[PDB]
Amino acid sequence: ARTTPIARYRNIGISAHIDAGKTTTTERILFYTGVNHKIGEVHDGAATMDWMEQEQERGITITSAATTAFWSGMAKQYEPHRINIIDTPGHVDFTIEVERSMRVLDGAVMVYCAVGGVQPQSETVWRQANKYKVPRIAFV
RNA sequence: GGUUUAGAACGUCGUGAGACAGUUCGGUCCCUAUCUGCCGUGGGCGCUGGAGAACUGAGGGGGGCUGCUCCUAGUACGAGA
Ligand SMILES: Nc1nc2c(ncn2[C@@H]2O[C@H](COP(=O)(O)OP(=O)(O)O)[C@@H](O)[C@H]2O)c(=O)[nH]1
Ligand SMILES: [Mg+2]
Ligand SMILES: [Mg+2]
Ligand SMILES: [Mg+2]
Ligand SMILES: [Mg+2]
Ligand SMILES: [Mg+2]
Ligand SMILES: [Mg+2]
Ligand SMILES: [Mg+2]
Ligand SMILES: [Mg+2]
Repeated sequence: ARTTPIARYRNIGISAHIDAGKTTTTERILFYTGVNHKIGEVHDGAATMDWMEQEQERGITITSAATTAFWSGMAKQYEPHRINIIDTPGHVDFTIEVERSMRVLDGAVMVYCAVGGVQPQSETVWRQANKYKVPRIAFV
C-alpha cells in the first residue's frame, strides 16, 4: 500500500536570495532523478517550476512550487528515497510563500551565490528557517 | 502643375468699358556647340643613334556606410525590477 517507507521521505525546501540558483537546482534535480527529460533554463522560460506566465516572462519565481522526485544516489547506493522538494520565491516581496512552506518542511537547502554569498533575502529566509527550528544544509 | 497673355464664368467693386495678394475651367517652353569646362579617344613631335618589351613610382582618382541575432552574459551594475 505504502509505495515508499516512512524513513525514505525527505521533505525539503530550496531557499535563497533572488536568482541564487533555486529554480536551476530544482531543474537539475528533476533531470538527474529522471522526471524531466530536458534541463531547460530559467531565462528562456523553460523551467518547470516557473510555470506561471509571469514567472516564465520575467524569469522569477513568484509562487512556492512543490514537486516530488526519486533519488537513489550517484552510485545507486540507496533504495530510492522520495524527496518532496519545494522551490520557494526568494523575493522579499513574496515572503509569506517561503514562510508558509518552511513551516511544514523538514529540511532546507539554503542556496548561496559563490560570488555574493550571504545576501539580504538569504538572511531573511535564514531568520524564517531559524524561527521554525528546521535543519539546514547549504549549497554554494 | 502654379506663376503672371489672349476665351469663359462665379462672388465683389463700378453707371460702364473693366478690375480684385479672390476663385474656377482651357491654354505653342526654340537653338546642328565656335571657345572655356568636363567625359573618353587618338594623330605630331619631344625625351639627343634606332627599335621591342618589362617596370619604377612623382602625382591623381576610386573606396571609406551600417542595422539586426547570438556569445562574452543574466556577466558588471542593481535589495529587487
Ligand atoms: N552562470 C550561472 N548561472 C546560473 C547558475 N544558477 C542559475 N543560473 C542562472 O541565473 C539566473 C537565476 O537563477 P535561477 O535558477 O532562476 O534562480 P532563482 O531565481 O533564485 O530561483 C537564471 O538565468 C539561471 O539560468 C549557476 O550556477 N551559474
Ligand atoms: Mg528562480
Ligand atoms: Mg532576473
Ligand atoms: Mg490669342
Ligand atoms: Mg479674359
Ligand atoms: Mg589617394
Ligand atoms: Mg576620395
Ligand atoms: Mg541570456
Ligand atoms: Mg520592471
